Amino acid sequence: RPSTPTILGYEVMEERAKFTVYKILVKKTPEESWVVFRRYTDFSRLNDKLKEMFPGFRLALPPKRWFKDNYNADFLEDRQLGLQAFLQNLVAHKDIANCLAVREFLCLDDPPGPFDSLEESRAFCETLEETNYRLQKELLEKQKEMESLKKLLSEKQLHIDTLENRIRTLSLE
Amino acid sequence: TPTILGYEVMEERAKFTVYKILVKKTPEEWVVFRRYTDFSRLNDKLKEMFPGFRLALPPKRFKDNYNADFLEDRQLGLQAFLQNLVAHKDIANCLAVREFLCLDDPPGPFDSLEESRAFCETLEETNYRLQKELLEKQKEMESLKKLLSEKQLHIDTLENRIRTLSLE
Repeated sequence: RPSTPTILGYEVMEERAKFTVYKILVKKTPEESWVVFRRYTDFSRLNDKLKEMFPGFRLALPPKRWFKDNYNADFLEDRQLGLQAFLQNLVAHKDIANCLAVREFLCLDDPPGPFDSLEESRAFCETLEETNYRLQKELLEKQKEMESLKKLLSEKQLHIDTLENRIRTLSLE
Repeated sequence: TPTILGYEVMEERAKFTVYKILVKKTPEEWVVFRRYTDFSRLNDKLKEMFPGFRLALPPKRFKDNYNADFLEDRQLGLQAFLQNLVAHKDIANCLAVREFLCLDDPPGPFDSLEESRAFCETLEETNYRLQKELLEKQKEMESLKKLLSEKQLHIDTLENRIRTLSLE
């Protein structure tokens, strides 16, 4: 039942390719509080696990941008408001707010404190690189299932050819 | 036949591999830099437009990313790959191929990295494409699952029919 996670701000970081992280204030007890830094991608993956584990519940993430400026000020602030709404709705549900993946997302178990937070985010956050890697892996696995299916389809088809032979043969005899 | 000079690890706070490629068609004529990733993507497009022709090198990976031995084997595979690109007339004149080597309207020898950043697809776009593919292939797979159910039904029908004729 954690007090409303509140997004404090965002900051655009630079690896010579920019990415945005969100400063999320998290409060457990009105006295002690800590901050975690999360990329949009992370909110995404979370919501994905939520759609799986809670199929009877849908939560809202603001849209993706593949094309229009990602680092636009109006857009980024919009994106933020949307993320805080996402969080409020995230804790307002009882099963969800205590969900395992949620507790990991907010570090409600072993919070970093200051100075530990960039470390934790660096370990946790999936980069676009790693995300794309995952996507390739899935693409391959789905290729596997698809071939398995096509083969299987071929087999059933062969059985059908056989049965038709058996039918045409018996009809004339 | 354009010939590769060497390899270099370039970096914008994420490590990536570029290949410094000399490009000439019947020499007495420039330099282009190309990521492995473009060779790969191009190879995918080749597998699209030229389905009955497969060219060289299969995947890289989960292991040490920079391995000098692996580096040279990969490069040899790449010059062979270029060799295969020029060996078929159609491949050599394929749109994606002539655009790839800057064969349409080449920049000349000083413009190398500029064109390189301009050409390579950004990580955002790569990710968009990949998502699209994943969705398409799930659609296909679902249609397929359906098809298999249909075929199953047909088999049930025919078995019933043979049992029928059996007694008659």
